[PDB]
Amino acid sequence: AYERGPDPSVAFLEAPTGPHSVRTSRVSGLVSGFGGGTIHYPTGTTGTMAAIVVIPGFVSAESSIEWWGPKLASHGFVVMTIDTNTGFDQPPSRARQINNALDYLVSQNTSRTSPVNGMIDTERLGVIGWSMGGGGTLRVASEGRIKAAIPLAPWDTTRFRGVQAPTLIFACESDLIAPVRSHASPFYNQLPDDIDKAYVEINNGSHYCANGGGLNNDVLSRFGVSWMKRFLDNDTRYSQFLCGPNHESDRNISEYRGNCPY
Repeated sequence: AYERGPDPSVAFLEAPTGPHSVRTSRVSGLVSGFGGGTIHYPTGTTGTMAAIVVIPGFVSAESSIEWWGPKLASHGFVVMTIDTNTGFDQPPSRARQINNALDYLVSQNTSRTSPVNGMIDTERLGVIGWSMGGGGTLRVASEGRIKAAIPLAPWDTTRFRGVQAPTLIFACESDLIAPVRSHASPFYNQLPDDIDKAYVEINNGSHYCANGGGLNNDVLSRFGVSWMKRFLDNDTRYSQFLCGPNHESDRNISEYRGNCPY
């Protein structure tokens, strides 16, 4: 119903972009409820598609996570990468600003002046976030609106036993800022049993290993594009990249956990 784009392959996922070229539109920093950002959207499509908000971490700008914007937009999503109100905002604040950003992006589907008018299926929303933004992602994933969540090297102080959207945590093995033993790994173990979930730990990864645009793009592409396809688009052509391969046998994946099949 919601399937878009070519039948996938590993090479297709791992290429620098998906099938579509990407246009961008600015959201002013004066927007209420968050710090502005960029809406990324594909050319050469018809009909509606899922929407995604991407949020950075402490003392970090939108550019820290921008890779995810064209990467996913080029695969048939409308993706808004954002700034927070201040660099110092903590995870509870970031969760609130994800919600405000989602509300804003949904409002664009019907705004007269918006380049993505009529292009968003507002029932189909995902969130991606790095570090504290990843804590914020896990918080919003506990609320029952969003349909997919990808925390990237998450940092938070709470626990996540109420997450209720399918959740893929990217962990960075060598992370000194949000060490996996205190953040990503506990967060995954806290996730309840009634969701589809996955833990992908990138081998020798710094805190920045899952932001995108580094040497780990093959794993981030295969897992992250497939996650949003599978869970936002209900697109089971992508199941094969998530459930089936022995993920740890990939030299760039140091640990994998999950509850396949989905």
